[PDB]
Amino acid sequence: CPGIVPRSVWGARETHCPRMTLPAKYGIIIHTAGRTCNISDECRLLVRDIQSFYIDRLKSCDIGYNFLVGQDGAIYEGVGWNVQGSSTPGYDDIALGITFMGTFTGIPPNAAALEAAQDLIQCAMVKGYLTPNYLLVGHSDVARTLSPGQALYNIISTWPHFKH
Amino acid sequence: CPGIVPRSVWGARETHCPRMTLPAKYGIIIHTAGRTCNISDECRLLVRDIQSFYIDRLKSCDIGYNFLVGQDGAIYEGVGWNVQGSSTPGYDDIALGITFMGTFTGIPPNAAALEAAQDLIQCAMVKGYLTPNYLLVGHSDVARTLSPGQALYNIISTWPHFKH
Ligand code: NI
Ligand code: NI
Ligand code: NI
Ligand code: NI
Ligand code: NI
Ligand code: NI
Repeated sequence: CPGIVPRSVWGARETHCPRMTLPAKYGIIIHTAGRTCNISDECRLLVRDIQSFYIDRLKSCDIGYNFLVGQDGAIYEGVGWNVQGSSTPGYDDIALGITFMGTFTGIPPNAAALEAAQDLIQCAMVKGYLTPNYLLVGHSDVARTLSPGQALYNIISTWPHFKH
Repeated sequence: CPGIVPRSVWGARETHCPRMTLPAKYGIIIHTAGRTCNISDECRLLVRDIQSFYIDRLKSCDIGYNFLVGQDGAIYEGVGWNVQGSSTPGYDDIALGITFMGTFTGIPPNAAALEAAQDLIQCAMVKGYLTPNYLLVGHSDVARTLSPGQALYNIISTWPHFKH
């Protein structure tokens, strides 16, 4: 199971949103469709920016993703394990939203990032956070959106438990 | 744990070989460096030749791989979780050799074959056949040889615990 830089480290704003009880029956991969980051400091600011965006512009209760993966190869805690994401209408409370920071329509995240996400996925299943036969899906498979990019979609569609 | 077709199904010849100590330290990705089989009637047969090739020609105790994955999206039991392989001189006593059947230098195995390989690793992880901090490597990293081949290599480098 990978290391996860907590909200207390990247400077997350304190909230209190809908809690989520595990295990999750879904693992949904997302991309921010925004800029990427490839170093700690940079990535921490990017998650902070994304959160503020969710609170301020969209008026969401918090960042809409359970976890984020910077191209530094680090996993950043979004709302985390126990709190509900808000990116996939209908699925949020039964899925773990894992999103890569950046725009991967024409190019996939570097290997470091990909490794960390899967390491995170495998972990979650092993520890029962994801169900034994969890379903893996891209944002675009359940929600109408370009997320997480054809390039990235090409990769996760070869991953384990990828919903057909 | 994905379905694994047992030795009895593809017709392995009986043998009693040196068992391996689990969990293993490495997960080694290999390619038969031979012909690619896309349908089961072809793949099953292929696995049989490999075994005879190993027993008959190489005078080895049994087929040299722990598992074999075909493009038919089938995982086949070589010597299994409990018996030492004989594909990596120097590591056969601490690694689990998993080989895709075929050549993959310019192009990697199809999603079906790829997915299976990882679901198998995840299985080993869940069942404890691999250590919590196991290493995933390409045969070429532990043996002077193209095996497994660039395209395939470029892919496993994005898998959990890839010991790049
Ligand atoms: Ni791990
Ligand atoms: Ni599948
Ligand atoms: Ni599985
Ligand atoms: Ni080999
Ligand atoms: Ni040794
Ligand atoms: Ni790594």
